[PDB]
Amino acid sequence: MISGILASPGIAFGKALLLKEDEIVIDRKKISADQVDQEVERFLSGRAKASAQLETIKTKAGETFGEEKEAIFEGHIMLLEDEELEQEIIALIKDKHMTADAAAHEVIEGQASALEELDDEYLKERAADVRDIGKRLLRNILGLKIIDLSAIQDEVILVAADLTPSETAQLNLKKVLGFITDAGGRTSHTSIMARSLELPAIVGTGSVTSQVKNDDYLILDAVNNQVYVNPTNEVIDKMRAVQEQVASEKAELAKLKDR
Repeated sequence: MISGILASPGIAFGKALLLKEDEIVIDRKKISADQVDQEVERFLSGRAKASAQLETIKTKAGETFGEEKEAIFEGHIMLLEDEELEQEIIALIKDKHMTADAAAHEVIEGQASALEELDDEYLKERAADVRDIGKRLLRNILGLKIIDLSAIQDEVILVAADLTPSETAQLNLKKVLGFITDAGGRTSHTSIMARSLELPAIVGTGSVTSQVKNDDYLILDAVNNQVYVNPTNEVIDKMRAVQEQVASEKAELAKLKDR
């Protein structure tokens, strides 16, 4: 009874992989000139590893999807390295006595909102992607661990409310059998990679992420635009025969000669 937008046709079986993240909380406490020096080291030093980690992902986007996607990530890194934005963030900490996480959010607050004022798909989408650059920085400033999605060792379905271009660029396509998320479906980066790879996919899940837990057994039919949650063995057996019968029918052509 879950009808999504159907991004690609096909049928797949696997466990539901739910991605859970800890919410990021900003501290609104004002520090004294005694701890301001520490903010500069964490901010200045944070950019040191952040630039290195993000820089590695840029190559993955170019070697995984080609230079077509590398150009989008290359521009985002320039913003982080802009000598102008760094000086402003530093001034807010010393001028307004704000923490590095709090001061950084102020700059990002206008960079993201400013891009939303433009009515271009690239500039507008850049607004969401730019917010991601600041969101990751916040997780680094507080020392929050990052989930490494490229370390998956079990073949299962990927389920998430939404994926950011950075997470998709470093995603492992060999261990994921499909993508099912709760994205509106308008220019969704996840759906775009799916169409290029022709793998089955869906995005209009609505609220499945709030109704499924990790390890749930799900069947993606990508045919009638419906997903089954907690299906009985009788249902699985029926789809296993008809679904596999389709794949076996195509193998008969290449088994003999040309028929």
